[PDB]
Amino acid sequence: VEKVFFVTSPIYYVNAAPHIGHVYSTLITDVIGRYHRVKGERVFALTGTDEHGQKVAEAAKQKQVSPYDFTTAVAGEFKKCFEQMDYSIDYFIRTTNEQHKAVVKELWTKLEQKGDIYLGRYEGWYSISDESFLTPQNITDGVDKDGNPCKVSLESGHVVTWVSEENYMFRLSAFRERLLEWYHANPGCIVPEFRRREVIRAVEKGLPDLSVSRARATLHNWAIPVPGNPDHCVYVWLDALTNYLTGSRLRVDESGKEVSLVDDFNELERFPADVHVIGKDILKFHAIYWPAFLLSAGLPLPKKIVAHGWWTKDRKKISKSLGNVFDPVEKAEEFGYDALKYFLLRESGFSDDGDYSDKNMIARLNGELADTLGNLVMRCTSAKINVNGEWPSPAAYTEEDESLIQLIKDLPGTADHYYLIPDIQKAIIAVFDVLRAINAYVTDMAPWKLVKTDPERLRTVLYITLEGVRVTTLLLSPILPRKSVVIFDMLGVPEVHRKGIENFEFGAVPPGTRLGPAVEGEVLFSKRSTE
Ligand code: MET
Repeated sequence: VEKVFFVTSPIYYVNAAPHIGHVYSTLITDVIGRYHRVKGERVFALTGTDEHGQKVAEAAKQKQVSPYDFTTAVAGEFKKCFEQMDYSIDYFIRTTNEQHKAVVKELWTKLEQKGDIYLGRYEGWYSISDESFLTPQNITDGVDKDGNPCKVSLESGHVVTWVSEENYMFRLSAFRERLLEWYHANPGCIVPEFRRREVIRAVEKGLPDLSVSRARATLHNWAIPVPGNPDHCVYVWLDALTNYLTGSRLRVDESGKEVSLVDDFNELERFPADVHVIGKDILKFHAIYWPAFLLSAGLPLPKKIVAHGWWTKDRKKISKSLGNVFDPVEKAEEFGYDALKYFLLRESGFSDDGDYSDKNMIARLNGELADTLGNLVMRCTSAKINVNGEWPSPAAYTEEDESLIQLIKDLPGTADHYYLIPDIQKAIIAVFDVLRAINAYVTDMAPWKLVKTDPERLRTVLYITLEGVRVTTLLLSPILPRKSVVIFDMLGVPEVHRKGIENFEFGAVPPGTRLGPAVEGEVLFSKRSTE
C-alpha cells in the first residue's frame, strides 16, 4: 500500500506560551517524518494549535483581550517557536480555520446519521484545564488558588467542577467490543506496550457514553456550533481530534498556506495517520474516543499511537511560578540546536519521564557528540591521516576489518526497525554502538602510524572508517539534520548519496571521491566546560 506517510503531533492549547512539552512532541513528530523522507518516501508531517473551548476562552478573558486576538497572538508564538526550532513540518493547522470547521460539521453529521449521537445529560466532574470528563474515582481533595478546599483531578491535579447539563451524547458504550478487537488484532498499534495494556484494561472495564456537546454559554460562545442546534457547541476534543482528518484533506502551497480543502481523504492519500505522536496525558482521547468516532463514521483507523512521558529539570517540576524554567530555544542557543535535539531524544525513552540538567547535557555533548562522533569525523578527514584528501581504494580485508564491516552492514536494518516501532532512543543507541566500535577499530589500527609504516594498509583502514562514518551519519540525519550536512560536506558525499535506501548499502560512495575543503580550526561539536 503506497501512500503518503502521515505523521502528526498533538495540536496544543493556546492558553499560554509554548514550552518544552510542545517542542518535544513536535520534535518526535519531526524526526519520524525526516526518517521516512530519508528513505525516499512521501511524507506529510502535521502540527498545530487547539484554539476553542472554555479553557482557552477563560485564558483570554484573564488577559482581558478578545479570543480572536488572543488565539491569533499565541498561535503566532507557537509558529515562531517551531520556526526557530528548525523543524521540517509540512503544515501548521489552527482549529479556528474555516475549512477545519466544515470538516468538523461533516464528521458530526456522519456520527449523527449513523445513529450514534442522541440528546442526553452529563452530570459529573469535569476538568476545564484538561477539557476532560472524570468519574468520582478519578478526583480527590485538594486546594484551589485562594487556598480553599476543593476537588482536583487525580491525573493532573487541576481543579474539577461539577457539571449538570443537557448535552448531545455519543454512544461510546457501544464500541467496547470493536475497540478491544482492534487492540488485539493490532498489538503494535499503541506504544510503549505498558500504555497499550492500560488502554485495554480501561476499555475492558466498560465505557460510558460521552458528552460531545455543551451549552453555548458555558463555553462563552468560543466553539463550533452543533449542526442543526445553535444552543449547543461541539466538544472541544471532538473538534480537536478532527484536525488530523482536516489536515489530511488540505492542499498546501509553497509558503505553507492552505489553499484548498478536498472532498474526500483518498484524494491526498494521507489519511489515516501512520503515527500519532502524543503525550501520555491525552492517551484516552486518541486510543479510545478517536477510534470510536472513526468506526462510527466508517473512516479507517490510525496505524500507531506513540505516547511519551513528561520532562522535569534538575529532578523538579518545570514551572515559571516556581523557580525552575526550561526554555528550549535558550538552551539551543547555549548548546546547539542539533545537540539539544539529540539530548532530548537520547536521554529518555517514551516509557520514561525524562530529566534535563546542564550537567547531563554537557556530558552527552562532550562524550557522545564531540568525543565519539566529532573526533571520528575529524580523524578520517585530517590531512595528517588522509594525505590525499579522498576516499581511498581499500586493499584486502582482515577478519578484524570484516567484523566492523559486518556491524556497519547490519546497522541500517536494525535502526530501521527501531524508527518504525517507533523507539528513537534505541535507534540512536544502535548507531552510537557502531560509532564506538569504529573508534575502537581506529584506536586499535593507529592509522597515524600507518601513514609512514604501511600506506597500503592505511587505505583499507581509512576506507572502512569513512564508510562507517557515512552510514552512521545517514541514519542519524533525522536526529542531527544540520550537523549531518556538515559531515557529508566534510566527507565530500555527493548530494544523491545523502538519502534513499540504495545508500543504506555499504560501499555506496566510490573510492576516489574527493573530501570537501577544510576550514582552519572549524570543529564539528566544540566541547564545553563542566560547571
Ligand atoms: C487532538 S490533540 C489535542 C491536544 C490538546 N489541545 C492538548 O494540548 O492537550
